[PDB]
This record gives sequence, C-alpha cells and structure tokens, in this order.
Amino acid sequence: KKARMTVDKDYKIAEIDKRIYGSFVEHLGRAVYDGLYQPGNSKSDEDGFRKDVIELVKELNVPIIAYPGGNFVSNYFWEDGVGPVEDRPRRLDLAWKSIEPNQVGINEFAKWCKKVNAEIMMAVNLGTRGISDACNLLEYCNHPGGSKYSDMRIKHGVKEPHNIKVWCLGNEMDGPWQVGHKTMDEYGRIAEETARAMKMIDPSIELVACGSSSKDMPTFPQWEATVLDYAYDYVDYISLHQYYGNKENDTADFLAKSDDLDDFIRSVIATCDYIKAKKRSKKDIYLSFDEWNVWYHSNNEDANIMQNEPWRIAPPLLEDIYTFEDALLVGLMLITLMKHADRIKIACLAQLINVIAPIVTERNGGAAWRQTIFYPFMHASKYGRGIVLQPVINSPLHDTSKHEDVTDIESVAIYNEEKEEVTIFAVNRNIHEDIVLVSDVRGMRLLEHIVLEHQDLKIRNSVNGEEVYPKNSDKFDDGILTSMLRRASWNVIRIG
Amino acid sequence: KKARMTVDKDYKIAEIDKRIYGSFVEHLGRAVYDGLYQPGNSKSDEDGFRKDVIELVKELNVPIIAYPGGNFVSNYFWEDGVGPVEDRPRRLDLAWKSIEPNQVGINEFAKWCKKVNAEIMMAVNLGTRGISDACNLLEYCNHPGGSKYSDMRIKHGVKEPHNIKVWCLGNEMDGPWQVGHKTMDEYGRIAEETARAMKMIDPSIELVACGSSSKDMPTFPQWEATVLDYAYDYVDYISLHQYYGNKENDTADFLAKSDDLDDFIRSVIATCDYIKAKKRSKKDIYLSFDEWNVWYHSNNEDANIMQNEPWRIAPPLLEDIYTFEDALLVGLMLITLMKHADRIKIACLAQLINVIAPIVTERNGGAAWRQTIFYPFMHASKYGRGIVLQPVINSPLHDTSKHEDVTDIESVAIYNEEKEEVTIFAVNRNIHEDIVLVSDVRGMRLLEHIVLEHQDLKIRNSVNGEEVYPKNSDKSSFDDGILTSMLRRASWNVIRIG
Amino acid sequence: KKARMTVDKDYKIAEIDKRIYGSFVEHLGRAVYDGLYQPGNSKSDEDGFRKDVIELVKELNVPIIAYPGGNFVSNYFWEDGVGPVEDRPRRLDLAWKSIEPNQVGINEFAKWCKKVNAEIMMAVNLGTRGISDACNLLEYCNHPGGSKYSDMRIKHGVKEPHNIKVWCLGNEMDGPWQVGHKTMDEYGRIAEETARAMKMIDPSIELVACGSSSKDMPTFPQWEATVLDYAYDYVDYISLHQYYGNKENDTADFLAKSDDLDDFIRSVIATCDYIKAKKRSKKDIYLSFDEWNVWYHSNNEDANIMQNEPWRIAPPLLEDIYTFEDALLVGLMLITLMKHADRIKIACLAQLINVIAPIVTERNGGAAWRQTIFYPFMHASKYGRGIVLQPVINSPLHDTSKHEDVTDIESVAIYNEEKEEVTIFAVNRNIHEDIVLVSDVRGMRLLEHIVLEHQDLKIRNSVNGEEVYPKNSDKFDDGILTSMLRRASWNVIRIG
Repeated sequence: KKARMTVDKDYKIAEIDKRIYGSFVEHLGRAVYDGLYQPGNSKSDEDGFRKDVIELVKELNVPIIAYPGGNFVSNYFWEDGVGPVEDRPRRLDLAWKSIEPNQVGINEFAKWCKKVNAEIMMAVNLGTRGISDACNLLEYCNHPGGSKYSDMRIKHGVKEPHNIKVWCLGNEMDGPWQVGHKTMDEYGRIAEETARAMKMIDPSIELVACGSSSKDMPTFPQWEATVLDYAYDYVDYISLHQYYGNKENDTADFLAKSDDLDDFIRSVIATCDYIKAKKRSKKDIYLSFDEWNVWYHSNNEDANIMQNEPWRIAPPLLEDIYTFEDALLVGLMLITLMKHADRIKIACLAQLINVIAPIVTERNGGAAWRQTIFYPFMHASKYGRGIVLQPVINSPLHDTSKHEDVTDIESVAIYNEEKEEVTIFAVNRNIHEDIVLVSDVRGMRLLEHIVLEHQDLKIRNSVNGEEVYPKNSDKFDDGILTSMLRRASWNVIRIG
Repeated sequence: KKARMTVDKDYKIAEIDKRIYGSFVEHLGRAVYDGLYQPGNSKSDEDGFRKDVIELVKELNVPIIAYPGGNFVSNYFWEDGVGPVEDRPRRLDLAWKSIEPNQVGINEFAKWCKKVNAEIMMAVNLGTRGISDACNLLEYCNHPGGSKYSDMRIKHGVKEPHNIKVWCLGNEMDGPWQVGHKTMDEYGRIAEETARAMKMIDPSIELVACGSSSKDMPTFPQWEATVLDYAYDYVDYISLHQYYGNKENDTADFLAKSDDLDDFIRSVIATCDYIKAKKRSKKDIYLSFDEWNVWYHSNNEDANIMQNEPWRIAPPLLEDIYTFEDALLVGLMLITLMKHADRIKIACLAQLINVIAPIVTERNGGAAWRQTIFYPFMHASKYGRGIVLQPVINSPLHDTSKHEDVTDIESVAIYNEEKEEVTIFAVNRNIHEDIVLVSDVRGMRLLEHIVLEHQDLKIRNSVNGEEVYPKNSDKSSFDDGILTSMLRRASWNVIRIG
Repeated sequence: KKARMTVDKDYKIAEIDKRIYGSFVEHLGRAVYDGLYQPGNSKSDEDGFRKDVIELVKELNVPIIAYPGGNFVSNYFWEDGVGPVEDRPRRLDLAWKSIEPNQVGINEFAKWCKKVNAEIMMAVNLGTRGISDACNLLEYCNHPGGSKYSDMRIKHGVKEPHNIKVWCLGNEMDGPWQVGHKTMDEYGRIAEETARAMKMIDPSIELVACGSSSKDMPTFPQWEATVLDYAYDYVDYISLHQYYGNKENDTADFLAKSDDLDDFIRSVIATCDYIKAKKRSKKDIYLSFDEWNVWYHSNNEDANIMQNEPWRIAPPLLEDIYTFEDALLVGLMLITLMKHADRIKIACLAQLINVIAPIVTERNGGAAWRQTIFYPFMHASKYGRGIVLQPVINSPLHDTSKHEDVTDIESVAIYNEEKEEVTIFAVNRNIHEDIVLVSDVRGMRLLEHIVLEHQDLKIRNSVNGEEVYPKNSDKFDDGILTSMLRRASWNVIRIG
C-alpha cells in the first residue's frame, strides 16, 4: 500500500548526457521510403521530407540519430547513396531481403537531421568492407576540402563537412544472421585497426565498438571483453542491445523485465572495468545503448514477407502496433537508463519511424500519428535533463511467474539546477494495487503530476485516435511529497 | 577363371545422380582457345564454337560442367570476362604462366553449355577475392533484374538469368602452388561467410566446400573436418580430387589403384559422419568429386613450357595422350564412383577438352578425335542412369606389387526402371587370365555385350583414327535367370538385359 | 695509448655487396617536394629535378634507393601517382598528417633514380591493401607488355619495364603508429601469400620481409622468428631498423651505441639461423638494414606541426641538423655494418634528401649543402667496395655511463683485389686521449690518410659552409702501418 523514498541533491549518480534520448533510423521497411521520405506527397517539402513527421520528431527532442543501420550497414556501399541520384544503383539488401534504391543517402539524411534538430551517429560497413572504406567515408564527411573525398562531397552539393561526431565500428557481427559475421578476435582486430586509422584523419571523433547482439548470445560477455582488449585505447564506447516481448501474455512478469535490463547493464560495466584494469588505463569506457525497445508484435508478418515476398522496395517490416502495457515497459526502461546515466552516455530508441517506432505513417502516403510508447519517451527527454540522484527507496515487493522480489514502484529523481526543478519519474508496475509514494525531499513547491494511465493494458493508438496520451491529472506539504500511483501507471511529478 | 556375383532389384544402394557424369573446363592450355572455341575455323558456328567438338561432348551426355577452374579461378576477376569484348583486358594467369585474353567468359561459356545440353557449376575466386565479389557474381547470374549486377547482365546480352544451381567456394587452397593459399581455418571461415551471404541472395543454390587437393596432403583429412565444422549449415558438398599415373610401368598395380580410390572415399564419408555427430545434425554432407582422371603423360613437357616459354596464349599444357590401360582404370574409377552413389552426387572428369581430356583437337585448327578414355565414360554416362544395385560378388583375387587381394573382376549393376533394362559394368583387372562372370539375376532377355579390348596395353588413339573403340561383340548369352559372360583379360565390359 | 690490429687477406669475412651503401626516399616532409623535386627552379632540369641535388647523390655512390616508404606506403594507393598528372588525386597521408599531391610517383621517381645511378627498391602497401594490389604493381613495373597493367605503363609513357629487383613486403606493421598495423601472425601469413603470388609473375625478384621496427619492440625477436617461419621459402631478406639519439648529451655513451647495433645484428642472425634449422633449408636469409641513422634533433618541432597545424603539403618534418659527434656514430655504424657484410647485403641510410638526411635544400627553392654525416658515408661508399677482413684487434677499453668495456678503437680493413688497395676505416670513440694504431699487415706502400676531425663535438654544417669536411691530413714502413688517430675522429687510412 505505501512506498517511501528519500530525495537529496547531495546524493548524486551523475549528470544526464542528453544523448541518452537518441534514436535510430535504418534503411529497413518503411523507415525511410513511405516514411520520413515521400517525394510527391502533399505533406512533403522540397527534399521530399514529410513535414508532419519532422514536427513529431522535434516533439521527442532527439539530439542524436544512429544511421544507416543496423544489419543493413554490414553490406552497404556508401558511394551508392551519394552523388547524382540518376547514377545511384539499386542494390540487394541481404539483411532484410529488400531492394535499396538509394534515393536517400548520406547527404539527404544529413539534411533531414538538421530539420529535426539532430545529428548523425554514423555506422560504417565492417562486414564486407574494411579500414580504407571507413577512412574514405570519414574523409568525405569530416575533412573540409582539397583531398579526394572531401572534394567529392563538395562536388556533390555539400560545401561544409558534416563533421560527424560519433561513428560505430560496424554492426552486431556476432550473429549467424549477419552478412559478414565475425568471431570476437576477428571483429576485435578489424575494429582496433579501423579505429586507429580513423583517429589519424580526425582526432576529435568518438568511436563505438560493437558489443554482443543481446545478453542471450553465448559469446556474451566475452565478446565485449575480447573486443575491448584489442581496441581499448582507440574507442570510447561499447554498444548494448536489448528488446523485450510479451508473447507469453504475462503482464506482471513482462513489466519485471527492466530488472534484467539493470542486470545486463551492470554486467557490461563490470566487463569494461575488468579490461580497464587489464590495461592499467585511466580512461573509462562508457556505454552506448544504441538499440533498445519493446519488440514482438509483428514477428509473424515479418516471416511471411521473407520469402513469399522477397526483393520488394520498402515492404512493411517490423511494424509493431504498441499497447499501453508496452508503453509502461518503455517508461521502466528509460527509468533504468537514467539510474545508470553515469556510464550510459548514448542510447537509441530502436527505431524512430514506422519500424518498431513511436511514430507511424499509414501506408502509401497516410496521415501520421503517435504510438503509445511515444509518450513516456517524450517526458523522459523533456523533463529528464539535469542530475540523477540515487534512488534511496524502500518499496513494496511482489513475485511474478519467473522473477522474484520485484519492486512495485520503480522511480528516479532528476534535478535541474539551471531551472530549479526536480522531476520524479515513477512507475507502478503493481498491476493490481494502487500505491502511495511518500517522498522525503531534503529540499528545497509543486508544479504538476503528469500521468499515463488506462484500464485496458492491451489498448492501442491509431491513425484515428490516441487513447493513451498524457493527462494532467491528480493527485506535497512541508518538504514531503505524497502521491497516489495508480496501479499500472507512468508518473511524472514536478517541483518548483 | 570363375567369377560369381548376384544382382537383385530389391537389394539397392542408391539412385544414380546424373551429376556423377559431369566434367570440367578450366581456362588452361588449349581447353578453350584452340579447343572448344576457334572463332575463325570452318567447323565453328556463329559464336566461334567447334561444332564437331560440340557433337562429341553431347555424345558423352554431360549434364554438368565445372568452370572456370581449377587453379585459374583463385586469381580470376570475373568482370574481365563479360561486357563488350573490345573492352575486356588481357591478364596474367599466375596459375599456368599464360596470357588470358578473356574473349570467352561466363556469358559466352553459358551459351556453349546450352549447346552441349549441360549446365555450369560455377567456381568463385576465394584466393585473392572474397564475400562481396562472390555476391556480385551470384546476383549477376541468378537474380532476374532490377538491381545493379542483374541489370548489368541484361545490358550485356543475356536477358534471363543463368540461374546457376551449384557453386564452388574457391579452388583447392591447401596447396603451396595455389595463389591465395589458405590454412584450414582461414578457408573454413571465408567459406562459411561466403556461403552465408550467397544463400541470402539465392536460397535455391547448392554450395561445395573444398576438401584437400589430394588424399596425400599432410593436412588431410583434418582440413575437411575443420572446414565442415565451420560451414556445415551453409554448404552441401565437400570436394575430393584424385589422379592416377603409371610412371612405374606396372599395369597390374595401376589398375588396382581404384581400391585406393574406394578407401579415399570412405575416409571422407567417415570424416563427414564425424562432424555430423559433432553438430548433432540431421543433414548428411554429400560428395562432389569435381576432379578425377588418369594424369601423367605430359608432366615433362608441361614443365618445359613453364618457365622457358612463359606468357603464351593457349600453350599445349597437360595434353596427356591416352592409352588403353588408362581407359581401363578410368572404367574402374567410374565403377567405384557408381558403387558410392549413395554419398557421391556430383563428379567431374577432369578435364573435358584437350587438357587431360577424352576429346582432342590437334593444334592451330585441329581435326577432333576421341581418346581411349572417351569410351568407358561414354558407356557409364549413357547406360548408367537409374538405380545402383548392391554388388554381392565373389571374385577371384590376386596380389600385385603394391596392393593385396585385388579383385580380378570389378563389377556393378545399374537398373533403369523406365526402360526395364539392367546394365552391368565390369572390368577384368586380371591382365593375364581370361575369366567368365556368372550373373545370377533375380529379375527377370539379353540385348548386347559391348566390349573394350586390345592386345597392346600401351596402344593409343590419334587424329589418324581410333584403335580403341567399342565393338558390339561377345560371347554373352542369357537363359532363364542366369547370365554368364566371358570377360577377356584386361577388358572393359558393358552387358545389357531386356 | 697503445692499440694494435692484424690484417690478413687469407682471413676473410665476406665480399661486400654495394647495396649496403643504399639509401631511402619517403614521401615525407620536404624529401621530395621542395627537395629532390622542384619544377621550375633555376637549379632544376626540364623534368623538375634539382640538378645540384642529383650531383650530391652521385658523390655518395648510392646503388639502390628504397621508395616510397616508410610509414607512408602503408596507406598509399600506387595508381594515384601514375598516369596524366591532372587526373591524380590529392590524398590524406595519415602517417605524416600531410596532404600528398602525387605529382611525383613511380614513373617520375624511376627516372630520377637513373640520373643518380641507382635502382629502386620498391615497397608495397600491405596495410590497407593486399595480394592482388601487389600483383598489379609488380605487373605494371616488371612485365614487358601484353597485359592490363604492363600495357597501362606503356600508355603512361614508359615503354620498357623498370624491372625492379628488390621489393619490401609492406612496412613496419608491428608498430601501433602504423595504419594497418598487423600481428606477427597476420603479417607472417600476408607476406607469405604476397611473396608466393609475386614470384609467379616475376621469379627473378627478391623479397624483403618486415622485421621488427626496432630492437626495443616487445615482440622482437619473436616477430622475426614467426614471420620467417611462415614466409621462409618465398623471401630472401629480413629487414632491420635502428636509430640512435643523444638527448642525454652523453657524447661518450652515445658513441658506444654502435655496440648495441652490433648486438642487434647478431640477434637477428641467430634468429634466422634458428628458423633455418627448423625448416631444414639449405638457404640463408640475408639482412636488409633498410633504415638506419642518427635521429633526435627535430623531435619537439615535429610534434608542433602535427597536430594544431596538419594537412600541409611538404611540411619541414624530421629536419635534423647533424653535429660532428653525430657524424662519428654514423661512421661507427658503417664500420659495424661492414663487419657483418656476410649477412647484411642491403642497408639504407634513412633518409636521402632533407628528411634526417646528409643532403639538405634550404626551403622554397633553397640552396643545397652537405651535412656532417655526408662524409663518413661518402668514404665508406667509395673506398668500401672489396673484401672484409676479420678485425683481429686488441684495443684499450673504457666504460661509459651505460656501456661497459667499450672499445676505444673500432676499425675494419677492406681489400679491393682489383685496385690492389686496402682501406682501413677507424674511429676513436675515446674522445679524450689520442691513440696509436700498430697495424700488422701480412701483405704486401702508403697512399694517403684522410681524416674527419673537429675541436667542437657539437659543431654543425649549414648552407653558409662546412665546418666539417675531409682533410687530407696526418701522420707505414716494412709491412707495419702506424697512424695516430686523434681523439673523437673518423679515419680513412689507405694502401697501394
């Protein structure tokens, strides 16, 4: 019935890097074509960009977007997507059994990214390509002019270099489904050598080495150790990927999965510091969580599409329609990312448009709308800039089918000194009981209580209406904040 | 004197996969240039192909043909053999120290294969190239259209895809002679990854991983075990390569070497069976014997030309001239191949034209004639479709100088249900003593007893007419259920039933 | 005070191979641009080559020049430096943080080598490139005509192939500063396979496998043992690099570092002989000492240029101005090389022009002059062709700050049977006392005694004139030669 946590600006975890509110666009399904890019459409500007989609993206305040993959990158040749569009080829995309027309490449996406106030985090091909191709691409993007590839950029219409800050050394080459799959030694060596080379061209960039595809890989976490062992001195991040599903329809146990996310993260941190010791390095590797989401709804329609319909352009792949319970887990995951903001400095909601996304457009030019998961993300990114405090919290527990001793309440406070606000992100994953949260704020006035609630866990949004949306509802006296947390609710409580 | 074996239609081994009667053209010596392809000559059609040669290949009923190598492929760049011929470059072929003009390539050789009723089994360059190059070549050949490398094929004269069904992941890279030689681990990994990628482009293809260059390689059979442990889930075949020679001038020993062939095959099957258990797989790896033949005659002259006359176009390399004893071993090898039809599904006589070949054209315009070895391969290919039946044979035995307990008679029956025939292939490796074969056939009339005999083991053929050729002879005779055939000492025998 | 040494033509070491008087030119600094190559300068020919430079090179009688690297080659694309000069790209050089314009490449350098009476020793990129690309270049250079790359060379304006005799299999890839850094196994495999392929195009070439970058690399000499274990049957040499410096300002210790060189050579020989036994080969590997010099003076200045001032064309890197003590050590090194002429068959003074060089041109059209180190090399190269005689020598010893039992006199005799002369090379590493050399010659008239001496060990040369030049000074009888060797001096004593 009652949950208690104390909140104190003295007891810090770290400052939030806004890059943990990043996302990701891959050349996959309708992410780009019949998605962000629809040339002759009434809602499309000059570049063919859906204006209504741009607006929705600015709503989430996404500062950084991974691109262009994803499995797609492991067999992509970046030259195919630049220069005169007339001379760009159509390629088989082996990852997703599609045809890539390459009408959107590095320059097109680059300008899309300005329009939504983001910048690229670039992936390079290390599956079928290597060191020299990574160098060409880096030079093309970051070198100012008067060398072969910088002049090639300039000639292609882009006078100023994109100056891309963060680059990813390939993509998840641990899996048997990946083109150019590598062993940990193989990938370790190619990543170390690519990183060494790229740093000679531009010392100011940052580099992400690939972690395991998931914690469930037999090579997790030795992959990470081995890869960091080779590449430590030349790279700045290790990558982490996690996705969750409710195919077993067990909402209580589903909502408990952020606890495993916490465990996953710690394991990866521990693996980092192990190698840190090994190298007697003073540098900390930070975590890049460059693929996280809920993902299960559309697995079967994806199966029908390959084969039976291979080599289509822009097939409707990975189009999960999200529920209310899904949006709760997303909220729980953001909360977990925040509690680890000392080590996690980049995270990417996978993905941004149509493909497991919080922003859908209909098909053949449809209207565009917010999925359920759009909202806990919007709150996180908007009120979540500042300083994370340690969640000292005693809260009721419960068991689920496959998880023991799971907290009913999961919460984090983040303090914004420059605004004199303290936002409490809180989720009641007790699916049945309501709970009152008593918050001894060793402060330092209440500003609002924003809530995401619904009686139907399986309810969805659609092109027709929103159902799940932030309601400014509810319900603080001395320096004690007391707030009722509805069973199965996402809460965002502010102070002034 | 007495040979007893017993046919039985109910006692089967396997259905013959017609791809055990495949062959192989490498861009080597006179195989293509001044061989199957002579653009000026009077016997050559509108494309430039010797039609006499085309007619001879058809005689052999060769369903499948390896191309373009062989050692040649390890440093080949396929793009050089396609597009406008005026814009194709000439290349050093390191394999054979020769200049490759590339006037024949892929699209040209795929036309040739249509005309001989054959398909291409394509090798890819894995010596100095890798995954993405294998990917482009597959897309160019097998993808219908609407993408860079398919649209490219179309632009080059070929509207429909070749849809090539079997691919070889590189060529024999364990050897210190091979350009881009790999260790078993390097090859295993490149083979696994190349196969993984290709199957994403076209799931209908089948793939062959390279075995050892020979059973005599010190890394055999660990090579095979290792390469399969890597690529098991993405490949369908492992290769075997075997050649024999009679430099010792011992004929009875020479014909006995098909026992060594049997052992080689069983070893590879045991190796596959072991990895299968290791992987707990329900799949059996099958055997592609994509290089076999007798080879030895031209060894001296072959070295002479490299390197004392290097970088010629189409030098006369590997032009073994075949004798009659060679033809018996080739016949025995085919029998051994057939006997293992339950695991060997592809096999290639190496090679088809000029180069250790059954077919020859002379030089600078040729003439075209059949070598001794042409004939057993012809019979095998023609009457050897259907079901191999289990050979229960009690044969007299005989030692030789380097082998023990070698059967005098080596025999196999193949039953075609669609014709209600039952062909019986037998070789009498008893070089001295004629022997009769008592065939108790639980059938089931007699149709013929084609034979291959000559009194001179060292006798050859030439452009000036045969010498060794099939004679519709014997001395056969079939009563109720029993066939009793006299098998002349040192003979090949094709005995049919109606 | 007393030093003796016996000299017996029956007691030989080896015939000297002129290729130990080789040198090296890298696309580094002003070595080429504003060095050997200066297009429309009054001192240059039609082709753009500085004629006075050309003459100075000839004075050193250099039979062989390594080209074009050096760290530079490891990310060099040879096709960039050939064909129509208007169509050659400008490339980033990652090794030296410079822009390489590629006006000079292969064909231009092949004809400069003619004018200086020298053959090229060609290095191939084995950093970002591999087997096929090394084949192409060899075909381009050595195959007469009738193939893609041979014909290409003919089209570019060179009808007869350069027919390059020696090739280096990459450069220094054992070091973390090199683009395309390889492990000893990675490199062993790649050198082996590249060697195998190249020898199929041209069996008459010789190949050098890369040894360790220096004897202080943690992987020396295991790198040598390993690489040779792979590539023995296809290569002819193992490379050695060594460079000495005097930042300690310890002129006596510094002059003893030719003893660490001697020890370095011996270890590389032992390693070769080890693998030889392992292979049961009847072939010996020879040593190619393709980088040796003094190098330390310009270290701080080099750092200042890269970075905070990078991507310049022809920046003034590695421009050491050599002292007199510096000249003494070169002579010491030469003598040490000479003592090992039975296994060392190629050595390259690094480098020829401007870059840690004996030959300098001023800057922007400059002037051209000789450094101190020019002369010991010049003498060694001129009077050093013949047959090396075992140094049977009893010399006073001295200890130094870091070297015990250093010889006071280092010396060798070489006997040119054709000219009926016997040259003795000698250094007095004892910078204080003047020693006398009683040279028993089981001969067999004294021709001259050349000397290189100076009162100030730190004196330099400069464009304004030479403070250090050979003086025909000094100071024989029965068959016993006696000469006084001034403290801290280079001596060339001759006989007819």
